[PDB]
Amino acid sequence: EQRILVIEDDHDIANVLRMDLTDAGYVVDHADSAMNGLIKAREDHPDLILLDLGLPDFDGGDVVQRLRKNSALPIIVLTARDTVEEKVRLLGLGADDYLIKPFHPDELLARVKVQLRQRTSESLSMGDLTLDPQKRLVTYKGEELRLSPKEFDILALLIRQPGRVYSRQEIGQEIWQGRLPEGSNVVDVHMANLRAKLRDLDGYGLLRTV
Repeated sequence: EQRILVIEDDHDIANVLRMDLTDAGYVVDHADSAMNGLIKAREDHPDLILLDLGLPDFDGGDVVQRLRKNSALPIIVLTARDTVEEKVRLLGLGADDYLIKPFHPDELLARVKVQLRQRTSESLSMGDLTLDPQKRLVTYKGEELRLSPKEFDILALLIRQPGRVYSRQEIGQEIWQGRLPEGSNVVDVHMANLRAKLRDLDGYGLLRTV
C-alpha cells in the first residue's frame, strides 16, 4: 500500500481527500500547516505529497522548494490559478505535477496514479554513473546522489540514447507528458541543476581529489 501525505490547511477538504484517496487503497496522513507538512515529509516516509496552496507566494514557493529540497518524493500541487504562468511556476519550482481547482475526485486519482505507477527498465549505466529506475536511486563516483523525480527521468532519457541531442520541446513533452506549457525555462532550469549535481569540475589526474 502506497502512502500519501496531504498538506491542506482547510480541514473539510483534507477529510474529503482522505476519504477519496483511502477508498482507492492508499494510506493517508494529514498535515494542517506548511510547517507540519515539512516535518512529516521528512519523517513519515511518504510515497507522494499532495500540497494545497493557502499562503502568500513567497512562502508558498518556499514550501514547494523546501519539500523539493534534495528529495526523491513526487509532489503534486493544488492551485486555483488556471494559467500558463502558474503551471510554469510550479513545475519550475519542483512540483512534479499540478492540479487545477476545482476538480473532480477522478482527476485527482488520475494524476496520483501517474506519479505512483510501477517502475520500468533495469539499472541504467554510463561509466561509473548508475540509475536504478525503481528505488529511484542513482550513484556516481561511488557517491549516492539525490535527484528529484524529474531530474532522474531527464538523466535517464539522456543516458538511454547517449548520442542523441533532444530539443527543449522534446524533453518538455516527454518528461512532463503534455503538462508543461511550451516556451518556458523549466527544462533549462532542470538541466542547470543536473549539471550542478553531476558535472565534473575541470581537471583529471591519476590522483584526482574529488
